[PDB]
Formats: sequence, structure tokens, C-alpha cells
Amino acid sequence: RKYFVAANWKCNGTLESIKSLTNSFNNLDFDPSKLDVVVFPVSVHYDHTRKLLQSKFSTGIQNVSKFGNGSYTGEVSAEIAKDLNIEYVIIGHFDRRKYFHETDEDVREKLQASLKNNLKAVVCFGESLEQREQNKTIEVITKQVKAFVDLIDNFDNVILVYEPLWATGKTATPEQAQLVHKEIRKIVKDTCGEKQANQIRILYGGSVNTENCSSLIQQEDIDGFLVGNASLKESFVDIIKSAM
Amino acid sequence: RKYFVAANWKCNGTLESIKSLTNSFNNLDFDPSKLDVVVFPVSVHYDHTRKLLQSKFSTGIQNVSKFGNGSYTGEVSAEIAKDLNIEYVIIGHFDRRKYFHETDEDVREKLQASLKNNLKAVVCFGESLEQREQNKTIEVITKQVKAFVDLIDNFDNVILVYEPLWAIGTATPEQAQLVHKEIRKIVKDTCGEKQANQIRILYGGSVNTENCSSLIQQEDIDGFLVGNASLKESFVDIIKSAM
Repeated sequence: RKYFVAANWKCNGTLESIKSLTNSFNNLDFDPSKLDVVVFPVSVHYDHTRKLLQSKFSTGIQNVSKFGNGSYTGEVSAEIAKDLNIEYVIIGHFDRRKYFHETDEDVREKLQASLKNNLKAVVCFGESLEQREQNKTIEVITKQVKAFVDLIDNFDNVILVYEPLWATGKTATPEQAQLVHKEIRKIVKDTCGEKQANQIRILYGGSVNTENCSSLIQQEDIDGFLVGNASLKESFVDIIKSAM
Repeated sequence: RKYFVAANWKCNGTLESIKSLTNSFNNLDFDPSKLDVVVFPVSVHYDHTRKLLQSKFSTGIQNVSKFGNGSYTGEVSAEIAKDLNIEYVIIGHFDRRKYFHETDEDVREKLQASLKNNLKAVVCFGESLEQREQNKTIEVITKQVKAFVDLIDNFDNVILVYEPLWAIGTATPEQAQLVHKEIRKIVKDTCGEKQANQIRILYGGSVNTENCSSLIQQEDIDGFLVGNASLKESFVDIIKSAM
């Protein structure tokens, strides 16, 4: 499995900060055939970000519409992303499930729209603190994954992300994350096949920084990360280095 | 009041179609000091659209976040829009109220964020067929407007849009006018007379080359937020009706 390190900038950035951040990123000499490195800027920052990053960096957007073109003011269709050659989309991120009523059905639909339009999708899921404390981790994750997993038609083109929502004051250990990842891979196996499960990249989408990154990626079933705030720093290159 | 003609492209366009359309738009010689013309492309099309359109055309985005910067994956904050010199935002469009559960509270918060960041806001509202049939037009519009209206400090910078949802699946210009006059009365009694006479109120129902003149002529209709007709080169004729 090819390692996959992603920068989810979330709702952050200015033209000036992106200029200097991309410049520092460009200083990192890495081979894009040996690892995927994907930067997800804000929609309106996409062109700026794409032009400033060297070709070795892949790029994507943080959300995509479940609808095609039409009367959906404020939405970006998968067809539009295709026309702009936007390579990757994030689907089902915690933020969108939490604040924007995004459901498992929405996730399924968004993945389908993406795949129909040759987009690659980074799909997020994970259980809450209440769900973990009630010992429902596997129940919840199985439900969330089975909501979309049968639609994957290429196991390099869809990447899974485990978000430990429960970790609130709590922190997930690499050992705990590894076990969840192992369990996700088995769900993929039971539903899609063994070769398919061995092929699919499963990322850790909890808190990742320069300190913990190596302990996480060195776990057998953790194939990379979807990084939050640490990816807004020049030191993000040291996180990429853990995958090199 | 300065007339205000706006193109809501909604979720439509390719790089090629925008190139062709903006070029035809650029052929229209109008004075931006006398008339406001605003194009609202898809977020990822904004840079493309802004670079192709002559500066006489103002530009904006079709939605803005109710939150500031931070962990709001997929959102565009008012501060990001300001940093990019995005002049206008659409808030509360029917599509977002219908498909994305946007409430009156969301509308208020989005407006507060927009104004704090010196953005100009195009704010949409309007009643359903059921509400109209129940004779609740004024009741519904009063509640929707009062959700946000107290936030307005500069009445050049917030633009109201009446969306006749009851028609969206045929309003006469007079019927539109009557609602617009009621909206202006609501603004007068909540914000003052000077302010109500200042504020632009656009018609956001179905606007085309054939009806635009009859609509703009109405005393309390100050322009349009245009849908499908704004994806065509003949949108220039709609702009001309306000010249």
C-alpha cells in the first residue's frame, strides 16, 4: 500500500499565508510515485493553491455536492470538479456531519457522484464519545462504512479515514487506532473482497502532529493521515517525512 | 435608489461556457457608478469568472459560512471572502433553505459575519404556496425579515430579495410590486423611513428578457436576482432594462 498524507486546511487561510506555506512545502523533495501528498484548501483558494504548489503535490476540495448541475445555489457538483481537474474530494468529514446535517445517505450519494465523474474520494467516518462509552464502536463503524463501501469500483481511488470523534479531553493511542483500522479493513474484506481490503488505504484522521505522526503511520493498518491544524504549519513537511 | 441586476448562476458552468458568456457580458457598455451589476459564480469558478469579467461587473459568492475561521471543513468564512476581495454574498436563497436545512437563525448569523467583514449581502426570503393560500404572505415575510433586519447599519450594503416560492412550481409584475411595497413598509417600521427608502429590494422570481421591463418599472422593485436567464448571452438585455 502506497502511503497517503493529506492536508485538510479546513476553513483557514489567506492569499498571503498560502503563498508562504506552499513555498515552504515546495522545498520538500519527495517522489510522488512513492507516496501521495494531497492538499485540500478552501474552495475559493483552490486555484491559488494549485498554481503555487509544484506538480508533485496532489490537490482536492473539502466537500462536493450529492446533486449534479442545476438549481443548488452554493453547491459544487462533481461534474464541475471534473472540468477543473480537481483530483480529490473529502466526503463525510466530522465537521459536516456535526454542523450541516450530513447523513450516511448523503455520504453514499456524494461518493457515487464523485466516482461517476472520475474523482478520487477521501471518505470520513467514526464514532462519538457516547457511542464508544456504550461499547458500540464496531456497530457504528460497520454501519457507517457499509453505507458506501459497496460502491467503490477502484481501491486506489477511494481512501478511508477513521476520525476518533470520541477523542472531548480524550486522546487515542496508536495501539487503539491500529485495532480500529484492522477492524475497518475486515469490514472492507467481508463486503468487497480480500485483495480489495489489502489494497485500500485507511488513514487516521484524529489529531496528528510532528511528534505522534511516526508512531501512528508505523502501525500495520494505518496508511497515512488526514491532518488538521498541523498541516497549516511549515513543519507539516516533517509529517510528510514520516511517510517517506 | 441605484438599480441592481444580479446573475445567480447556481450550480452551473464549465470553464469554457464561462469564457464564452463573460466575453458576451463584457460587450455591454454600462456605467457602474449608476448601476450595480453582480455575477455570482460557483465558488471554484470565482477566480476564473473574476479574471474574465471587466471590473464594471461586481462579483460575489452564492453562500457564506455562519462561522469564522476554524474547523468548518467545506465552508468559506466571511474573513476569507474579504481577504479575496469578494464583494457580495448571497444569503438564505431558497435552494439552501430547501435542500440544506438553512434556518432564519443561520441567515442572521451569516449576515452578522458578512457585515463584520465588510461584505455586502444579498438576502433572500419569501413565502410558500401553502402560506400564500392561507393568506399569510405578510406574516411570513415579517418574521423572515425581522430575523436579521436589526443588524443592518448601512442600507446601501444589504440588498433584499423577494423570492415568490408560491410560483416556483406565474406572479404578475403588479403582484410582485405589492409584496415589495409591504417589505419596504416592514423595513420602515423596524429601521426607519430614510433607511427603507435607501434599501434595494430585488425581485427573485422568474425573470427573463420578456418580463424584465414590466418588473423593473414597478416603484418598489429595484432590480432582480436572476436564475436561468442569467446563464444566457441575452442576460445583457435584462441588464439593459435597468439602464
